[PDB]
Parts: sequence; C-alpha cells; structure tokens
Amino acid sequence: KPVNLVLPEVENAIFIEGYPGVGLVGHIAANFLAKELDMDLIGYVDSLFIPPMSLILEGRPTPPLRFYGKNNIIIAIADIFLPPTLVNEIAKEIVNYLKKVNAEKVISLAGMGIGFFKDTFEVWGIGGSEEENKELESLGVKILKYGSITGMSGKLLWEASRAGLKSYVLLGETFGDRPDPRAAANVVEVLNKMLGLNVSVEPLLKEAEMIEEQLRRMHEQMEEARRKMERQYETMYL
Amino acid sequence: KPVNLVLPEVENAIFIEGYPGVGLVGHIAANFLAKELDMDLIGYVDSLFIPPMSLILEGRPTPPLRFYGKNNIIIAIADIFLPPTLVNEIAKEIVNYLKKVNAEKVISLAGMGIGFFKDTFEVWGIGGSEEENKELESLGVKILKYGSITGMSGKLLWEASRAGLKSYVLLGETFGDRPDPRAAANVVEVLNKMLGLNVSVEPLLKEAEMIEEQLRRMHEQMEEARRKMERQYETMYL
Amino acid sequence: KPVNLVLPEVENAIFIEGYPGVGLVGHIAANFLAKELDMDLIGYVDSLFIPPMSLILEGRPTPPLRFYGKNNIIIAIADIFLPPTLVNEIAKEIVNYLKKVNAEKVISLAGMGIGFFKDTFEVWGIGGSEEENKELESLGVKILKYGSITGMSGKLLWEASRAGLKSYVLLGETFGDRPDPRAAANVVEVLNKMLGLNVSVEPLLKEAEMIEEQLRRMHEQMEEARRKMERQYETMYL
Amino acid sequence: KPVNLVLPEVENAIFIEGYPGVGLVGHIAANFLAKELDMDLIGYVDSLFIPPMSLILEGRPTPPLRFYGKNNIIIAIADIFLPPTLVNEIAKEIVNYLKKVNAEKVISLAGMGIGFFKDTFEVWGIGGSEEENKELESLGVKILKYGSITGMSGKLLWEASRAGLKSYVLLGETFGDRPDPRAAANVVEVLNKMLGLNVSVEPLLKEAEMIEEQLRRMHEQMEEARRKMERQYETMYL
Amino acid sequence: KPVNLVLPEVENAIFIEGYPGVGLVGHIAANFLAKELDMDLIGYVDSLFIPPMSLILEGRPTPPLRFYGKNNIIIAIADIFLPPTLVNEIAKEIVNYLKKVNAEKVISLAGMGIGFFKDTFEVWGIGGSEEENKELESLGVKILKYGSITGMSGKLLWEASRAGLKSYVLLGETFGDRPDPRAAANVVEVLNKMLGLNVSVEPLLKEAEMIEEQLRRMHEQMEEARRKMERQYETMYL
Ligand SMILES: [Cl-]
Ligand SMILES: [Cl-]
Ligand SMILES: [Cl-]
Ligand SMILES: [Cl-]
Ligand SMILES: [Cl-]
Ligand SMILES: [Cl-]
Ligand SMILES: [Cl-]
Ligand SMILES: [Cl-]
Repeated sequence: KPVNLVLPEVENAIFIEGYPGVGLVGHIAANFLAKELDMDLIGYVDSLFIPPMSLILEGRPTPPLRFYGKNNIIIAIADIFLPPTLVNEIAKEIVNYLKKVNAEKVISLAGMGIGFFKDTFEVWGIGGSEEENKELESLGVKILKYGSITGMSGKLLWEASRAGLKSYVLLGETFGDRPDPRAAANVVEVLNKMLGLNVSVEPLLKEAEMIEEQLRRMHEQMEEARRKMERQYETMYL
Repeated sequence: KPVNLVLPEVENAIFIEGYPGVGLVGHIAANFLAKELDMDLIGYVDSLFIPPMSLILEGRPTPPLRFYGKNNIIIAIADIFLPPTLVNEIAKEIVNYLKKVNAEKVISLAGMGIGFFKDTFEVWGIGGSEEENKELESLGVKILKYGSITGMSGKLLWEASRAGLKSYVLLGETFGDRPDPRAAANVVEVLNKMLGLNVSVEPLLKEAEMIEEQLRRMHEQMEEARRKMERQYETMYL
Repeated sequence: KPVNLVLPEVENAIFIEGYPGVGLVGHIAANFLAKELDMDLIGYVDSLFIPPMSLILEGRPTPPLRFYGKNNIIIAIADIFLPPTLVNEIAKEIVNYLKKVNAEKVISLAGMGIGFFKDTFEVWGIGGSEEENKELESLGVKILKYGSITGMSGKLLWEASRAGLKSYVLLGETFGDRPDPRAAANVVEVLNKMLGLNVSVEPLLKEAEMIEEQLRRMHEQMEEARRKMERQYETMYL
Repeated sequence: KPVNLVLPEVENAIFIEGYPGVGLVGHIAANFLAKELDMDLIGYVDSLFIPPMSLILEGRPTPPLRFYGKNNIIIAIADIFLPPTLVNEIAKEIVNYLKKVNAEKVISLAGMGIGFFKDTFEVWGIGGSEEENKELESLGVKILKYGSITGMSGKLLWEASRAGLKSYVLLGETFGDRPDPRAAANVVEVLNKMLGLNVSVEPLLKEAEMIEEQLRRMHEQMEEARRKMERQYETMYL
Repeated sequence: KPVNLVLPEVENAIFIEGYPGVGLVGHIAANFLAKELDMDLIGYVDSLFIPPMSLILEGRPTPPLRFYGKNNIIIAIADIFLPPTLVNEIAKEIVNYLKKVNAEKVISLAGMGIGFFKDTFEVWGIGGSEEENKELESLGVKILKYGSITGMSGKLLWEASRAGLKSYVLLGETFGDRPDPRAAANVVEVLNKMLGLNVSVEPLLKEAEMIEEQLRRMHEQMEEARRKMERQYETMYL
C-alpha cells in the first residue's frame, strides 16, 4: 500500500481540509481553526513518496501531512505540494476513512486567484449535490456555476459526494500571488456560520495589518538609508 | 487495474467520442450534441493517473472524463489531454464495454488542422471497413485516402473495428490554432444525416459570431481608449 | 506481456524489416517492395506502449507497426521511432516467430548517413556469419568491416544469427538529412539480386525526379514572385 | 528488498547520523568523531539504487554509505546526496535496526544555513518528545520552536521517536554556502556534553584556520603574479 | 531477471574489466590485451535495458557488452556508457560468476583525469584488502590513499573483495578530455608485471604518434589551403 492513513476513528466527523493552494487561503484558514479550537495532533499521512522531513511546531516534531482534532472536528493540513498521482492515492484513503466513520460533512478550503483591482473579496462555494448548494446559498455564499477545482479539494469534492457524503468546497477570492490572511478570514467566517463555531477572525486581520505595516516600515527604512548614503557620498566627495 | 469505466450498460449503443484535439472540433461537437439532446450524466472514467480535479458544470461537480446518455446514444467527453499509455488503457476498457453491449456504431469526432486561406472547411471521414466507408460516401463525406489520426480517435477506429464493431471517424477541417464552433457544426450536420437526429447547428454558428463580435468590439474599445489617453496626455503636457 | 505479435505463421519465411531510419532508406525500400509485390496486410504489433494512432492507407485504417505478406515473403514496416527497451521487446517476439517458422532469411533494410559531396551512393552489407558475408560479396555488396548498427536492424542482425537464422543488413548510403528514394532504389536492386524478384526501381527513381523538379519549380516561382513584387513596389511608390 | 542494511547488532546502541547537508556541518562532525574515537568500519548500506562507486579512505575501499563503531556508539556517514524516496527506505531499515537493538539514543547531526553577518554561530536542538527537549535544555542548547528539518535527520527524528526511541537533532548554525569545520566543532562540543566523550575540537578549528590561510595566501600570490606580469609586459614593450 | 550473463565458466579466472571512462584508458588497455593475446569472443551481457545495437568488428556482429577469453584470462569490454542502476545489476551478476568459478584475480582498468601540465603520467592502484595493496606496492605502483572510483570499477572493487576475491583497480593518469593510448600503455605495462604477460605496448605508442602526426598534418594542410585561397582572392580581385 503506497499510502497509510494513521488516524483514529471519529464517528460522524466533520472533516475540514486546507492543503496549500493559491494565496495559502485554505491553508491559513485550516491552520487558524486548528489553533483557535486548541486541537491536538491526532494523526498523519505516511508514505515512502512523501519526501523525508519533520516540521517543528512549538518544539514538537510533526510530519508534513497531518490531522488535528477536537471531539468530532478533524482538520487536515499539509506543508508541501504533492504530485498528482499521490494526491489521488491520499484522497482514496481519506474517503475510505470518511465512509468508515459516517462523516457528517467533508469541507475543503481553497483560494481563487482573482486579479488585483477587485473592490471586495468574496467567498464562493460548491456542493456535492443540489442539497449542499442550497445550504451554502442560505449562508449567502455565491455558488460557482462553471469552473474547475484542481488538487485535493477538487478530488475530495467529487469522491466524497460519490460515496454518499455531504461535501463542499469554499473558495476565498484572493490576489493570487501572496499569503492572504484576509481571504482566509472570509473563509473562516463562512465556516463559523456553517458549523456554529464563533471563532473570532480578529487575530487573522491583525496579523495581516502587522505584516503590511512591517513591509511599509522596512521599505521606508531601506529608502531612507540609501538617501542618507547618497547625501553622505556627495558631502564627502563632491 | 489502472482504469475503471463506471458506466451502466446501454444495449446496442451508438457511442460517440469527442476528446480534446485540434480546433476543439470533436469536443465542441460532442458537447453540443449532449446538451441539445438533453442527455444525462450516466458515467465516468476513474483512474489514479487522471489528475485530481472536479469540473463544475451548471453548479454540479463532474469528473474530467465522463459519459452522457439518452436512450441508446452514449457521448464520451474529456476536458484534459492525456498521456499516450493512459489513452491506450482507456481505449481498451471502452472497447471491452462496447463488445459487451453489442454496440451498433462507434463514432469518433475529430478535427483536421488545415491552414488559413481555404474557402470552405470540409468534413472528412474514414470507416473501420469498406462497408462503413461506403456509408460515409453515401452521406457525401469525402473518404480520407492517406493520413494519420492520433489519439483516442485513431485508437478507437482500429480497436473497435478489430473487435467486429462498425467504427467511424469524422474530421472537421479547421484553422488548427483555436476553438472552432463552425467546424464542429459541419461535423454535427454530418452526424444528423448519419443518425437522423435533426439537431439545429444554429446556436453553434451564433456562438461563433458572438465571440468574434465581442473580440472586434473589445479590440475597438481598447484602441479607442489608448488614443483617448494619448490625446489627453498631449493636451495636459505639451 | 508487453508486446504481442499478431502474425500468422509463414513457413520458411523470408523476413524483410524496414523501420524508420536515416534517409528513410530502409523504410522506402520496404514499403516499395510491399506495394510492387501486391502484398496483403497480414498482421501487426500490439502493445500498450505503442502510442495510440491509426494510419490511413488507401482508405484503410492500419496500425503503426505492421506486417505485409505475399506467399513466403514477410515485410515489416513501422511509421514511428520507438524507445530502446520496446524495440528490444519487439525484436524478441520477432525472433521467436522466425525460429518457430524456420525462416530462410532475415533481412534488415537501413540507411547510412554519409556526407554530401560523394559522387555515387553505395550499398553496404553485413551478414550474421561469414557464410552470409560471402553471399553479399558475390552480389557485389561491400562488406562493412567496422561500425555499429543501432535500432531494430542491429538487434535483429545479432539475435536472429544467434538463433541459427541466416541474417543480413543492407545499408544504402544517403545524404543523412532527407527522404531519399534513390538510395532506397539501390537497396531494392540488391534485394532483387539476393532473392531473384525482378522488381523495377523505375517508379522510385521517377518519384525522386518529380520531387526535385517540384522543388526547383517552387523555388523558381517563389523568387520570381518576390522580384515581381519589388519591381511593383518601386513603380508604385518611388 | 531495495535497501539492505549490513550492520551487526550493537545492543543499546547510541546511533549518530551525519549525512551531507548544508555546510557539511553534520558530516564533518560525524566524520571527526568517528576518527577521533578510532572507530572501525562495521557496516554499510547496500542498494541497487546507490550509484556505483568506492570511496578510498587510507587506501581502503569503502562504500559511500557506511557505519563506524566503537563499543556501543554507531556513527552513520554518507558521501552522496540521495533521492527522497531512497532516503525514506534507508530510514525505515535504520529504525527497524534501532528497535531490534533497543537503541539508547538516536542523534542526527545537521546544519542550519543562516546568513553571513552573525556574531556567534549557535547550536540548536530538537527532541523526539518533551523529555529529550528537557535534556537538551539542561546542556544549554536552544530548543527550536518553529522550522523544518529535511532529509535523513528530519525523517529519523520523527520515525525513531514514533517507534519509542529517544531521538534528537543537533543543528549547527553556519553560513550556508561552504564546508564549515567551525560549526561542526560547535556540534561536537554539544555531543561531548551529551555523551561525556571529551574529544578535543582543536584539530577541527586548526583545519579551518589552515584552509582560510591557504586561500588568502593563494589569492595574494595570484594577484602579485599578474602585477608582476603587467610590470614585465610594460618594461619589455612600452 | 534484468541482466543475464552468457559466459562459460573458466575455473580460477583472472577477470580484467575495461569499461569506458575517462581517457578511454581502461577501455583501450583492455581492448589491446584482448587483441594481442588473440582472445576469442566467449560471451556477453544480455539485457532488455541495453540499447539495441550490433557493433561490427572485422565483419562480425558483436554485442556492445562482451567478454573475450584465452585459457584462464577473461577480458570484459563495453562500448557504451550505462545508467547507474544497470551497472550495479551487471556488477552483481559478474561477482556471482566470479564466486562460482573461484576467480584468482579481479582487476579493473581505469583512468584518472588529472590536468594538462604534468611531466609524467603515473599509474595508481588500489586493492581490495591490505594484501593486494602490498602486491601492487611490490610492483612499484603508487597506492591511492584518498579518492573515489565511480562506475563498474568502483563497484567491482568493493563487491568482489566483500565476496572474498582478490580485487584490484589500476588507474592510468591522463589528460581527462580525450582518448589516450599512452596512458593505456602505462596500465598494460603494470598488467604485464602483475601477470607476467610480456605484451609489447609499442603498437599502442605507435598508434598515438600516428594520430598526433595526422592531426598536425591535417591542420597544416587546412591553414596552407586558406592562405593559398587568400593569396588567390587578392591576385584575382584587388
Ligand atoms: Cl507552506
Ligand atoms: Cl564624484
Ligand atoms: Cl478545454
Ligand atoms: Cl513631454
Ligand atoms: Cl513517417
Ligand atoms: Cl562530499
Ligand atoms: Cl603597447
Ligand atoms: Cl566508444
């Protein structure tokens, strides 16, 4: 067997997947939820085809593909992109596990790279069947009419619905070229409504401001430093 | 088994295949027929070697290789190019299914990239045996004397005929560098005669005009906008 | 099993192979013989690793690797280059078949890319053993002393001789950069002497003249057309 | 199987691994310890996927992946980088061996590429569990809070701890672009404290000085030589 | 099984291997010995992963990897480089054969690419164990202290010694960028002393002179020809 899921059964699990993707939208959202709900590391994906590494998080070695849990919610995180065939093999194992445990919901978190000059960033959605499309509509999420969703999200959407599970994908609009905690927040907001979780997305919006403030400040200091050096060169040498 | 066909039996099926190819001729033709005959999604190809995705069509997740049906006609569609060995594996499974169900006809839809400065775009044809060549001649389709037909179309032509099925390929002449709904229409016209379907190719010809009108109009507005900006720069700054 | 030879037994077969190669010498020679001896398509090579296609010849679908026959002569043709390991696998199956049927002769047709400024184009030869070298000498074919022969020809030469079959390769000298029906003719001439076939190589030499006449004429008309356009531009605009 | 560990059992082994990596920090450290503790070559990794070579050390042929030993300490050395899947396969076999022999400690030596203009080069650490983190803290090694450790080190850290073994990684800060015996020395110092070995890191610090002195001296002589040649050209030819 | 050695048993064989490598030193040496000792072609390596070809030597088809013999000495020759894993597989089969027949010596011939401006070209050596190092010392061959020997030579050295066979590598220093019959001669001289063969290396040194004389002469005639053409252009056209 190329891929082994090492993951305890969690009956009627709500499974949320945020693999790396455009904007890191899914990934930031999933990681934020795992943190804010004080989830434990409950399992991981094991395969010879996952390249050798340990991530170190709060001084604990963790594998690159892992599962976090707090009673009934599982969150699936990855820190690497993976080749297509391996993704498919992992998706197979995940869907087997979700059938086994009669998972209540299968939710994939994703990003949609969508220009620069858009006023507000929406969250789009798609459901396994018309029933799930209706649910998403009733949380005021725009349903995606035409498109493609590649990667784990796209495969889970199809595979999980085909196995009779209620499956969804949320796609936060983002620039498409950078980590975007704001778009992740939009997605986490939709997830609050969907699951009644009441997690504040403030720390996420704070994080975004602090990054942008830091960038502005570093650019200021860089340019101020070269202007000082030019003025200094001229007074010394003209 | 590398490829699983998930497809109910349709006795004495007329199987039509329009995989992506030059001009998207086959693909547009097949997709148009599926739509205009209000076909249902009846099946799909499943394989670890098909890269992970869902297509979203009218807000429903669908796999990239799928089958549409309406009583006795099956239409095979793909939204991705596929590597040669996988194509061969899919062809094997398709031909097995068509033997099983005693398919009446196996028709591949394709394009022939053929210059720019040709007055009219023809439709060529080829049959599994001289019997099918004769049929195509009697619908005034030119028989291809010398050529190669690569991809699924070429393989099905040979494999299906070798298994005792009546097999054909229709090739719409096209530019060779762009989606061509007009050439698809030519092919759909030939398919009407062949199967007595009376599907209007008007919406297809309309679609082509609207695309071209839109392009012309956007190019007009683009060029008019830069001329305005030049005039504006000059009045402001000369 | 990666490669299946679908080929009826032909006792004491004279097997001639002309796979694509420098100059298309082998290939043109083999194809010409098959045509001029009104051979039938008697079989083919079947493998998932042969890329999907049908060639269309005289309006009949044929596979890319095929066998032509007329009582006791088999001619093996291919329309594609193939990767080394697959070539070896095909060679194995071919040699098994030739042992089975006690083949009388195993002849590979090939080209030798050899400069531009040579007056005459020779045909070289090599035999499985000194006995076959002697035969070739007695038809005034130069024996190749040192060299390598890659591809199917080289493998068959060795494998067929090692299985106790009389094996040969004929190599028509050619430019090395273009289809050369003249060099093919040289090879077919040697094959006439070797097998007493009396096939005229005139149509081949005719074909070469007509191609060269067409090229000269097109180049004339091209250059005459731009001279006319220059004269026309000058009279219009000076 | 694809990888065979040829290695005698050493009960309750202290296993130290220094595979090549940034700075050659791990590698230099491990190699130095093996030498200074007069270890014997006790085993090696054998695999068809290890490229064919012998290293020659003190006139003895040795394989590229080898194990050195002196009563209870095993040191694992490699002289080549290896592809990820092979690394994982080797890690599997190593961890199996370490379970078998109830290894006391599993220590990976590594480097951390970390800029140029840093005052001191530290040594960081990480442990399989909080118990080992505590040990490292009590030798005044900074515990790594966040990061990733790729390669054999990262995999062993996780795999060995998951099999109930006490596992650690030491990471010497280094420039990141060159062999760094100084950083290796820092790591060997930490290893002395951890295992009570009292190995002098002087020869290592000496080695670093001699390399740097040699570089400076060669650059001096090069530049002095071209200045002499310029002066000589001018006196000869002006 | 990927590689079959077709090679009669030769009890207590002296096995000499000269696979292509830097300078073609090994290869020229091995080939020269096979010729000068009037060896017969006794066997070959057979594998689907050896690319299809025949070499033609004195008008006989031979495989690219072959074995020459004269009572008790086997010489292994290859005319192609091979991928690492295949080399390892061939080495496995060779060492199995050498255990089977209780081979007396396993000698690899190789080159060491080593600059341009060296007065004399030495021959270095290395032995499987200290016993063989001593033998080589007693024929005044310098023992290599540190280095790596890649390819078949390196693998045989290790594998054959690990199977209890007496194994050696001789490395002729050479430029590193061209066929070097002189360095091959140096190696053949050492092989004479080692095995008491008294083969004159004169024809080899003669061959080198004739090549160099030919090069000088061709370069002379080339340059003399363009000078003549310049003089001729000037007298015609000034
Ligand atoms: Cl990341
Ligand atoms: Cl200045
Ligand atoms: Cl498309
Ligand atoms: Cl201006
Ligand atoms: Cl061709
Ligand atoms: Cl190294
Ligand atoms: Cl001067
Ligand atoms: Cl060579």
